[PDB]
Amino acid sequence: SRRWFHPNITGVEAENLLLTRGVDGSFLARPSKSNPGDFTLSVRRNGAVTHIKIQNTGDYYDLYGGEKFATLAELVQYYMEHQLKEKNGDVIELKYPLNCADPTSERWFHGHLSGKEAEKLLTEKGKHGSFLVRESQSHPGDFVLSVRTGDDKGESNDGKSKVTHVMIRCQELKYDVGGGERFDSLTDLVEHYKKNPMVETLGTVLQLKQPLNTTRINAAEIESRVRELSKQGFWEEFETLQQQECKLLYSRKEGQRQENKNKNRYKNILPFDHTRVVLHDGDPNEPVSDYINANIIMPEFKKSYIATQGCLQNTVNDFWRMVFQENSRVIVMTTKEVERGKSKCVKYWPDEYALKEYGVMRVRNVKESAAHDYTLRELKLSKVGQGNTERTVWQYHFRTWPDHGVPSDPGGVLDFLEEVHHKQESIMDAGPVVVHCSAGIGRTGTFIVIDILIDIIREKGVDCDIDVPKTIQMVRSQRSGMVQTEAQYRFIYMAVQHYIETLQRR
Ligand SMILES: Cc1nc2c(-c3ccc4nn(Cc5cn[nH]c5)cc4c3Cl)c[nH]c2cc1CN1CCNCC1
Repeated sequence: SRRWFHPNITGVEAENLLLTRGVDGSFLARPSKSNPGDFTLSVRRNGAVTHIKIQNTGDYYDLYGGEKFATLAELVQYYMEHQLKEKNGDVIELKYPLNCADPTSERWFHGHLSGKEAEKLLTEKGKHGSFLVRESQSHPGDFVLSVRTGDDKGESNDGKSKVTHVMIRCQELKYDVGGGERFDSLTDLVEHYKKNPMVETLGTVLQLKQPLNTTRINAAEIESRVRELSKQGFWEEFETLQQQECKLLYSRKEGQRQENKNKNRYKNILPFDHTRVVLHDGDPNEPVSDYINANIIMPEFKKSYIATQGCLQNTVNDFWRMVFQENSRVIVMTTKEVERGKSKCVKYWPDEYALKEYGVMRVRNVKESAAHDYTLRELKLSKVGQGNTERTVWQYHFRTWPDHGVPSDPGGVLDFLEEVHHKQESIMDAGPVVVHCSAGIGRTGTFIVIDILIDIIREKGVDCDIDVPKTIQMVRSQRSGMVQTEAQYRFIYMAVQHYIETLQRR
């Protein structure tokens, strides 16, 4: 659960909540109401409230006087199970999440929505067990739970399904369905009736199986959807996606081993065990030779990806072992080697025309070709002692992404991804496309999600369903924190919009 995040609270509201409703060890996180990508962890200690800044420019959550993390849920989990210190160096304990009652970031909460608007959506878009909660209109301050129940098999409105409305009273900021338990929030109420469904007198079980899906759109409707989300609506949609990251706390035990600690660019940004790339055929003398900070990303609903960090000096040999083993023939690099004077990826390829050995692997840089937004390096990768293992690996190095934030226009990213796509498609049986930035989650996640969405539209044309948050959530189940900021989220929509618009101009 992610109840400790309060989306619509000020700093002074946060202090007053912790001092009146919390104890020492209580904590909550909140966004800056202005500067986006700024968050604050507010913590009660010795009867007073401290505020700790968390910045995200696109690559990771950077907690002041703490560490860097892939998600705020992973940050909270780390500190609640271990470390966090103030400037004078004193320990700040995160013991007791201070829960938020605001329903605005729940997928099922649709706010103003009228009752006829709600029946039409559940009828057209909904399925058995699809539900939503909306404000009443007839009884102001109260709410309505609308639920669809029925036989999904039919392709006609033949009375085999129906919508039921359940009035939710709000009496003294507790919520109830007219009887029984009174809940501190709509979330507690929905969670209760999700496990213990209401039964009608004549037997119908009002099963709350899934929130109504309103984010799946026809690709042709993209421009209208961007217009609706710009009236922001992008913020609400993104924060609803972020609220689901508590469902993605999969184990990362391999990355936590002592033997593997120094193979991580950031100690707490780690690959999930279940999708990590396992390196085989290692040196028998190296005790733990199977680890790289990289995950297979397999779109689920033909191309797959490996999402990885920028190489460290001590992982370059591992990186080439990964590329060789997986039969990857295309690398996508989305950072400069150095940004803001700090190393984001070591140079792991030879100079133009040069040959280098990286342990058992040999790489030739055959030729570099410079475009406005990117450099292409044609590399030849082989295993030392086995000349018939040579294959070309095409390295696409995107060089113009801004140091902070996202490109103001998606055209360059789209032209780059189109080229990468055609390269990959031209090579029979090519393995996954390797995509890396610095930590391998922010830019890397953005490029991979764009590529996925654009691949649907390229094969099906403008009449295909896409669902941006659903696709992100699927990718975030395979590597932590894929797509870091609201700015990248909006950029994904803008890239899909631009891609559609240029397909209609052709
Ligand atoms: C309905 C809705 N959905 C979303 C998602 C969204 C979509 C689809 C997802 N599917 N899954 C599971 C999964 C498994 N594999 N892949 C995805 C999670 C998903 C989320 Cl979080 C992100 N923002 C959203 C906003 C809304 C509507 N808002 C109205 C205003 N008040 C807040 C609600």
